[PDB]
Amino acid sequence: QVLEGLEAVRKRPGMYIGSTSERGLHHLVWEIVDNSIDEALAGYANQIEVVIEKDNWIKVTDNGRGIPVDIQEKMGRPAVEVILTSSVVNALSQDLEVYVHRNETIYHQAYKKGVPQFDLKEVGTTDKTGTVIRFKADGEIFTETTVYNYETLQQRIRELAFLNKGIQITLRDERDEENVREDSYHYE
Ligand SMILES: Nc1nc2ccccc2[nH]1
Ligand SMILES: [Mg+2]
Repeated sequence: QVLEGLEAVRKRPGMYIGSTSERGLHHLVWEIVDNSIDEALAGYANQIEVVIEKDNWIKVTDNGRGIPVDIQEKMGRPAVEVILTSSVVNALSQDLEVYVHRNETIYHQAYKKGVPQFDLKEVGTTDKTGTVIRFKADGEIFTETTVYNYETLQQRIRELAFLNKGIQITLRDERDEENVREDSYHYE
């Protein structure tokens, strides 16, 4: 059960993500980015964008197939809900949002500490496929710092692009609207 899983992750977060230090905070980004890379290596995505948003929200966008939304056999819930309510990133985020572009439709769900706040809802239409995940790390868990280091993200994003040639991976810092930094990596 999903609620018992959320309890277990939040009780011993370091056993899942290594630590709750600044290292563990950045690990949240890598968990999400690794899923986008998996989708690229499977043959379905080639562009990943990581944005550090105002108040240290992280937004990760990919142009994969979109996390499936079909009503699943096990849970009787949309697949995306099942997948995200078992995500360690969701459990350790005070807030998380997903937008799935799939079936020419945009689907949205939001969560707090892993708990869905409402049922998956159709919010719009689209001519693309892919997934947007936005999350705010839980300061109750990450007690040292919740502020991302641009250089730390940049170094690993550049490395990921070099290791997975053909994937365009972009990093953008929007925390200061007057001074926005972007680096874009695409190895050939
Ligand atoms: N593309 C993608 N990104 C994801 C993030 C969390 C769970 C599944 C995912 N699939
Ligand atoms: Mg994964």
